[PDB]
Amino acid sequence: DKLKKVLDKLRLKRKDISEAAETVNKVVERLLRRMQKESEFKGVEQLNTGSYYEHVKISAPNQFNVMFKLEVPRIELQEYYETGAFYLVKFGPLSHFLEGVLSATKMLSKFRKIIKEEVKEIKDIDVSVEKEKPGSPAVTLLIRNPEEISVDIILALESKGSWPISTKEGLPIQGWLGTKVRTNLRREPFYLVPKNAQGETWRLSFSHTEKYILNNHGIEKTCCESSGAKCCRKECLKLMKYLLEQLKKEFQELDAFCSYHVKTAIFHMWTQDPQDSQWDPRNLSSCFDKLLAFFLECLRTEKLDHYFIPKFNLFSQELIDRKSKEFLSKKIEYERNNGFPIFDKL
Amino acid sequence: KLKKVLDKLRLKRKDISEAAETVNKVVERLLRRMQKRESEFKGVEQLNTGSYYEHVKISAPNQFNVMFKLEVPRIELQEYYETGAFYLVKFNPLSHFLGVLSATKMLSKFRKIIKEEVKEIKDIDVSVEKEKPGSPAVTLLIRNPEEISVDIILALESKGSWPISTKEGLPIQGWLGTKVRTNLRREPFYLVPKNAQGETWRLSFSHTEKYILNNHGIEKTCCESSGAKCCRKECLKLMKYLLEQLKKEFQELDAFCSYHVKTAIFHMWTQDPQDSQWDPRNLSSCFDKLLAFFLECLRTEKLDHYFIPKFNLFSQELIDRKSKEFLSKKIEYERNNGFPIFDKL
DNA sequence: ATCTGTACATGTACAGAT
DNA sequence: ATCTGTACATGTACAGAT
DNA sequence: ATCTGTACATGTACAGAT
DNA sequence: ATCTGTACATGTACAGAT
Ligand SMILES: Nc1nc2c(ncn2[C@@H]2O[C@H](COP(=O)(O)OP(=O)(O)OP(=O)(O)O)[C@@H](O)[C@H]2O)c(=O)[nH]1
Ligand SMILES: Nc1nc2c(ncn2[C@@H]2O[C@H](COP(=O)(O)OP(=O)(O)OP(=O)(O)O)[C@@H](O)[C@H]2O)c(=O)[nH]1
Ligand SMILES: Nc1ncnc2c1ncn2[C@@H]1O[C@H](COP(=O)(O)OP(=O)(O)OP(=O)(O)O)[C@@H](O)[C@H]1O
Ligand SMILES: Nc1ncnc2c1ncn2[C@@H]1O[C@H](COP(=O)(O)OP(=O)(O)OP(=O)(O)O)[C@@H](O)[C@H]1O
Ligand SMILES: [Mg+2]
Ligand SMILES: [Mg+2]
Ligand SMILES: [Zn+2]
Ligand SMILES: [Zn+2]
Repeated sequence: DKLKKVLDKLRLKRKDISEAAETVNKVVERLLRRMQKESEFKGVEQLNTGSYYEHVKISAPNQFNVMFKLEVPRIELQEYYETGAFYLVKFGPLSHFLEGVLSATKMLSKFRKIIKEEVKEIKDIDVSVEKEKPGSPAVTLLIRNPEEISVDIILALESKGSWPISTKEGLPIQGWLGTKVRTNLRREPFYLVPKNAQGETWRLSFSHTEKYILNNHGIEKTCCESSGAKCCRKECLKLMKYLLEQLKKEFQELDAFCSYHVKTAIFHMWTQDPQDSQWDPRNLSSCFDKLLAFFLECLRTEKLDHYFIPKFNLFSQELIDRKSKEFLSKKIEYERNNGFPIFDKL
Repeated sequence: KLKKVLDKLRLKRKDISEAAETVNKVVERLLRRMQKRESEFKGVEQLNTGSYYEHVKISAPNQFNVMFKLEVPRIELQEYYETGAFYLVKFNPLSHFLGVLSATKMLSKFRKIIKEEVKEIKDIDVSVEKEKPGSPAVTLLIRNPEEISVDIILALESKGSWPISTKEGLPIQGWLGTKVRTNLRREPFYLVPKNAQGETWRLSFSHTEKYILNNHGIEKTCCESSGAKCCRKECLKLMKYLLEQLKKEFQELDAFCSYHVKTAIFHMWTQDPQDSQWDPRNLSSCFDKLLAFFLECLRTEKLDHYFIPKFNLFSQELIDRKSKEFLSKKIEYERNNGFPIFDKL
């Protein structure tokens, strides 16, 4: 098949993984030890997340996601204007970051300042800190090795209480992964990251939960195991990610779109079509096509609910204007009806 | 038919409540005594096991199994005459039970304590059953409701890798899968004071069997509220009842026990891993195929421990050929005559 | 002398390489 | 089909701290 | 160290619907 | 006769308090 050849292209090479991982691990481990010392972030723990650790990173091992998570007991959340995803956090450490509440930007700034200092003390490899992109929770490292490698170091508050009310009807896996899995997942802590949209607001993260789902994605426990049957769930994810990555390289009109949109859409599809047999590798083309059809409906109807926070619409008018969505619809529709020309590109 | 039989075997909510309330009082009191004193068993934790906690108890809530498990670091095990299941253990509180940790010595003190604490119970009708030699159990007989047996089982907990005799056991890769198997084998393993000799312990996987019983499907949703019911547990019940009824009648079958049936059905669940191979609509076929399987075990004199493949529960050394031929005839009869014994009281 | 946070020891799933 | 590198979970040894 | 509070899975009991 | 919906009961994992 055509799509199998595309995935062959997208497949990471073990040589590149080794070289990327070795450098990334040195930098991260060093940053993590620095957080442990008079440091307000003493106690932070490393949590590897995103595509590389989910085995859905494509083309190159050039972007890695890490959470430096800090357990903060006895906190109270206030939901910020019924957004579902944004909260203010309240209660001689943390002293410097109180603002009458726990300021995201103040904590992020110190976190960042420390990172930057520790980065200057690295003569072992070519690494700098990318200029801060306002509103973003990330502190991003740019490494030169062989190639360019981005590492987004994400500060995260860990709460071990029950998940916020806004998530009660989220994570609708009962028909797919089931009730025991859902209950167990919801006993895991939840995370808040310093993303604004205000300077004191945090955003929920479920990167840990998304990771478990990606690596435990079948209705059968043996899905993709050595004594089970391979599905094409991850492969569809990759193909869709690549379509967006290629389109986004070309078209500035698509700046508002990101990979989390496609991750969220495919979670919905995996819920809608829970049976492993609905993701047979022999049906890769049909499965990818049905994913595209689903995504086009999301754009057309201007609706893509957060998998974990049903009332939060990632495709609302407030986040992405209609024109951007019409633009992306035409572009997907085109690729779909012309043999995916863009998959040959570069 | 078989549905009517299961209706009969179904425990009543009323009886469960009353049984559980009394059992929990006694157990909790015994458990506090193992601590609050200082003992030698300070640190023991409660682990509920067996049929009641697996939801495969039949007829009445009249037998409960509990492990008082004790974490013991620096265990070295020596396999006792290549049995697979029996070990001597080597090594601080437990000093008085040693050159080797003696099962019977530890069991005796454990038992003595229990007996003393039982004498101090005036609110409940409860005594300690006469010791059955070789047995790891300390058994309580409770009366106030009806008769209720509680087997309190001493268990050593080791956090190391499982003994090599188990390496090829737990063959769930095609059923529950590799991630499940790996995780299960990261759990501790247990030794209980069952002799064979007075210093020997036996491996227990009651914790693992419990997880399997409550996580028994190839689909994650098997028997969940947004999944489909299978008849796996129902077959277990019917088979347990056939043996329980037969054992009531025939002294020839003293050597057989419910663990044999549990072990056999684990093998069947491995052989037939698909949930659709255990559709409730096929209860009769499923029960029948279980019987066929069990008869083959008797005929071939072979029923390997699910966790310890080289340990044959149906060896000549453990159960005489004649006992196995006797049980075969009796099962074969019930099977070909509409299970008359299921209508018995 | 004893205690412990850090690092290592062991084992295997997943996926890429042969 | 088999072999191998990375990541990740759990257990435990031990130099440095008390 | 132990105890309680929360949340939900696994049961059963029974009436109304199919 | 069976199935579904609600209520009523126990068990159990884990967090926060003591
Ligand atoms: N692991 C993890 N990384 C996150 C999370 N949120 C954000 N990030 C990282 O931070 C990057 C930027 O976050 P965005 O949500 O894109 O924030 P932004 O750049 O201000 O806004 P947009 O790009 O317009 O969405 C992401 O691409 C991730 O690398 C999270 O919950 N978990
Ligand atoms: N939870 C648990 N209970 C056990 C275990 N081994 C034995 N028991 C309990 O102890 C009782 C007796 O165990 P058996 O192995 O039958 O002991 P026995 O009477 O010496 O031997 P048999 O002649 O085979 O009956 C069981 O019915 C259980 O209640 C074990 O590994 N775990
Ligand atoms: N808008 C968002 N809301 C919530 N979580 C998000 C959001 N954006 C990203 N994340 C989380 O952060 C993780 C890392 O983000 P990132 O943008 O690197 O995507 P990714 O899934 O790693 O894919 P890739 O890096 O290959 O594009 C995501 O997997 C997701 O768990
Ligand atoms: N011979 C044995 N070898 C290993 N484990 C055993 C053995 N006999 C019993 N067990 C374990 O002890 C548990 C309790 O045993 P018991 O005889 O009470 O059976 P059960 O499974 O509780 O069923 P029931 O009590 O309804 O007959 C079993 O479930 C099993 O885990
Ligand atoms: Mg990423
Ligand atoms: Mg029992
Ligand atoms: Zn799969
Ligand atoms: Zn089932």
